[PDB]
Amino acid sequence: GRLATSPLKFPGKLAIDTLNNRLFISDSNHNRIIVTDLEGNFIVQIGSSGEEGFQDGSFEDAAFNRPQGLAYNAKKNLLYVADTENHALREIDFVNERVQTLAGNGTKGSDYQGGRKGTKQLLNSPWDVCFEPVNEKVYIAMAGQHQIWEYSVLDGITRVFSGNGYERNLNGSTPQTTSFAQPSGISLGPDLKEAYIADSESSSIRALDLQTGGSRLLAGGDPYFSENLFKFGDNDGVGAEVLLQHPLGVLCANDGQIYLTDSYNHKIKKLDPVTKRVVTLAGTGKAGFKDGKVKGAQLSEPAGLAITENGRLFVADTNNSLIRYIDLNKGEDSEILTLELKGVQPPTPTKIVKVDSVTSREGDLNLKISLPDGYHFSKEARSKFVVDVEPENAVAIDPTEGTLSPEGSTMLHFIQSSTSASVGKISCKVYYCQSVQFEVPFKVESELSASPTITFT
Ligand code: NA
Repeated sequence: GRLATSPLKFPGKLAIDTLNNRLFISDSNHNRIIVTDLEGNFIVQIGSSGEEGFQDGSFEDAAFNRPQGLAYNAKKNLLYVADTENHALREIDFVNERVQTLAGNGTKGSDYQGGRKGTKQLLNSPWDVCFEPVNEKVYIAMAGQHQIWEYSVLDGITRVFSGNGYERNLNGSTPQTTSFAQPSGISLGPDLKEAYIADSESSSIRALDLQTGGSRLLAGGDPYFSENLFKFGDNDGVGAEVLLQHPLGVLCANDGQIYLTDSYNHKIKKLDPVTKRVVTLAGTGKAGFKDGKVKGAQLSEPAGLAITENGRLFVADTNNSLIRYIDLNKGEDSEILTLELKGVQPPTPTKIVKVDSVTSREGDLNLKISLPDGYHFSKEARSKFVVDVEPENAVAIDPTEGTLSPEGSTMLHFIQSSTSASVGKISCKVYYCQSVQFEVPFKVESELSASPTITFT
């Protein structure tokens, strides 16, 4: 059946180019973007090896790491990518067939304000993107920090747009009097005045004001206890009668109506943002795979949506690893069907290790390199390391070079020289019977000593 033959693995998100009839698939756990026509015929992929990585360049060289949201720039023929586990915003240029990084730098940030340019601005688990084509802004659902961010296409400034960073369903009128709760989907309204948000961990749909940074609650969740993350269930109705569970995807159609994936209830739902009425569109609520009449069909953790001008709604049916679609024009005779992918192959494939940032002024790095079963480190070729700090002298790292222990381990003492951020690079030549570079971000946020573990197998 369709499940056994799918070349996808947990596709999370979709975008569409309705002018040139292209579907963009975030094949998330294959670390690649697939481009097909609207009938599922393969056109091109970016990330054909399927390997996790963080690499700019040609379509042959580029690498992603569990990417999620996509947004298409019709004016420039570019695809924006929320490259979640690289904490980066990427750009796929179809004119020149190149990938480049717009913002973020591969390391998870803890910057709740931003305002830096391009790759000097760190991000935190960006999950979804949408492109506002008049003011040329990419809005980012920054799931890791419970915020919405704004990337300025014309100058690269990347900044917080809304949300104080606390996880709650709080709908104030200014960016610092709003909060989100794992926002994982974002879609612009027809007038480009609001963005609709899938606020996954409050189990609600919200509307963000693109002029003020304030937000309002449309349906789902607890309108009276902002801290309540347990107001979930599966109930159609109006406003506060509505229960959802962990919606990951949201889409605003040209007529202003909202489609959403009520992900943990295995349903597609329709929200009228004017009346706040939510009705089930497709799915019984039981996890599964069944095509046909929409009310009797089954999905499994659907998470992304895209729509054609003619009313064909595509769904990334994530846990089934399938793309499905519904023709909305059919009304109550609507059916959900599976996009049969054609010509889409499964993936056919110095190591870099991004390390979690070190937050203590002083401490020790516990470096351990593991081997597979059967292998052991060489004897007449001890594995040696060398240490460099990206701004020289920014961190004093006491053994700047040496040999690894018989277990492939070593301990390095460090102290940061100031209050600014830096990067330490530990380059290792390991002989077993490879070349691995650990990239360690450093920034001072505590005066207590830390002792992180740095690992590679
Ligand atoms: Na999507």
